[PDB]
Amino acid sequence: MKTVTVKNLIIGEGMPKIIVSLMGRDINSVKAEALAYREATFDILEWRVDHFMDIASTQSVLTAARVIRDAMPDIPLLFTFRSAKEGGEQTITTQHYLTLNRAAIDSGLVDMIDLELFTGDADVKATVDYAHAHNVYVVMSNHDFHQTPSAEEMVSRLRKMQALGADIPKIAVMPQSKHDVLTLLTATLEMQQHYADRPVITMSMAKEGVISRLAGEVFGSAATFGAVKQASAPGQIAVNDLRSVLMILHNA
Amino acid sequence: MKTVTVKNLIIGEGMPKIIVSLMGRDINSVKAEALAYREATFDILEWRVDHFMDIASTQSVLTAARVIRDAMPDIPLLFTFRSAKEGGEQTITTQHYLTLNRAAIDSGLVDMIDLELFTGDADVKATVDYAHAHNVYVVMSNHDFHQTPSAEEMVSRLRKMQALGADIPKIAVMPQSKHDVLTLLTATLEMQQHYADRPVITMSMAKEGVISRLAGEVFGSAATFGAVKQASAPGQIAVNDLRSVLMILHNA
Repeated sequence: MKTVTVKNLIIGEGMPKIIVSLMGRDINSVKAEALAYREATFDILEWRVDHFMDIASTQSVLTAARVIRDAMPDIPLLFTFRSAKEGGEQTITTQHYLTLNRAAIDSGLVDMIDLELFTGDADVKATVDYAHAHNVYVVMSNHDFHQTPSAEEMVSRLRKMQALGADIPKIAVMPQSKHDVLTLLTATLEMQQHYADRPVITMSMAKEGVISRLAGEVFGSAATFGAVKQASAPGQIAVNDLRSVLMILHNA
Repeated sequence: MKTVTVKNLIIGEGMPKIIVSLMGRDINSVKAEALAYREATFDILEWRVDHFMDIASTQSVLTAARVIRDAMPDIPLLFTFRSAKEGGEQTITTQHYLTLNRAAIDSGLVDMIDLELFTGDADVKATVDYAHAHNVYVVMSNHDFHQTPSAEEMVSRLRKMQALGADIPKIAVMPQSKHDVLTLLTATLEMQQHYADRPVITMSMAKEGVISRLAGEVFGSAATFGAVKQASAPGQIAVNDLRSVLMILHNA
């Protein structure tokens, strides 16, 4: 089990790390959000690039990335364009998606990039290799916003990500029942115990899957996602509440 | 699903109820503990009678029960003699055990009694019937301090308790691995979804089973156990910490 060290954060050891997501449609809203978020305590900042309106311009995207980086110089920054197929906000071509991740990698402004496994094995492996050559870590991901696959299916998908070179495999699935939540925890534990040689992020969405966000230290998920202040919809947990539950579980 | 109402507490609805256990070797230590515990917030007080040294005298036991009741007149009080076979502190004959539970039932000082399922089916059913005739609820229990039985075994034991008339079936088992924790949660959920027509208390012990104490609202356990202030050994959770995690999970 190889941990992942980014800036002064060690992923895969100790309590699960807290990721928060920043979402702004343009440079001014990204800046307002970055200044608000630096007054919150969290471990990793994810920038959800699919919410940005001017994604057609690589320079616009990099200018926004710089705004975030100047507001929070020491935070690990994860660049994520979530495709519409996986719940993202906009559809873009495979070429443009790969261009944006490469521009981000080249900028030296981000520490990690999110790569969707279903982008295609050749393109995924090529990008992973490009990232690695530039000292950028890769969060390889997959999201099923509709249902929960079987435990065997989830473990084989996670193993496939490890085979393609992911630094950190990630899977997020939607529960249709409480039983589906147990399936996600089971698959997490199977990965932890027998196949992972690196940190894995797993999560069951919505209100019924909230426990998956709190029990990562037990079953093996290295990071979790929380909301900056004000949790709005069912199933979101504000970062301070999330942090208090993770410390309680850790010191029990 | 029939809930259980004791004093103004409804067991089986809303957040899991918090039980704390009081442990004193004699009348003066029981009184000192009862005065300390009334400055803590919890829902049900369990009196662990097997820690009391003068169990040979029914009158001594009832005098102590009165000390507790006068210190906390409105709290639901559960009378529990835990046998040494199930992790208790002293061994007593089946006759004496049944005598003590009957004296407690007759006193009108306690609201519920704990009855170990393995006491023997005829004696268990007789005591359950005696309790019910005196408006006392029965927590029917079973504890495996060594290992975790299979999910099928646990569900059939819980179903057997429901068949013998338990108001609230309870099972506590020791995990030998993280997998054993998932088994306990699975058995809880199976009971919840298909066989329980009453509240069920389930718990996985020790540090590895702590999550079972926090996720009852999700998988179906109606109560959990916490420590009054100062958690001492690994795996105990202080009641205020436990309460904060249960409210966070409930309002997510």
